[PDB]
Amino acid sequence: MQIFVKTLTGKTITLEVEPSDTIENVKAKIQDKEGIPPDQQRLIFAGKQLEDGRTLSDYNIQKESTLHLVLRLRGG
Repeated sequence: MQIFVKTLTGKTITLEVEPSDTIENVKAKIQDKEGIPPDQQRLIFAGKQLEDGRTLSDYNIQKESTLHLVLRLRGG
């Protein structure tokens, strides 16, 4: 699905991929396109963070509808 990804800088990004894809797979399309090692980035979703491995579908989301995610910076 077209998962939305908004950054604190407003930089929006759209990734079209089957929710069964892994999480580290997504962070990949980002890390390369932004060149920001996930180390200095932490994702926030509904008050919970995403763990490595496992997929979005495999996690069994409740709404399974439009998934909204927002990337955050490390430190400040």
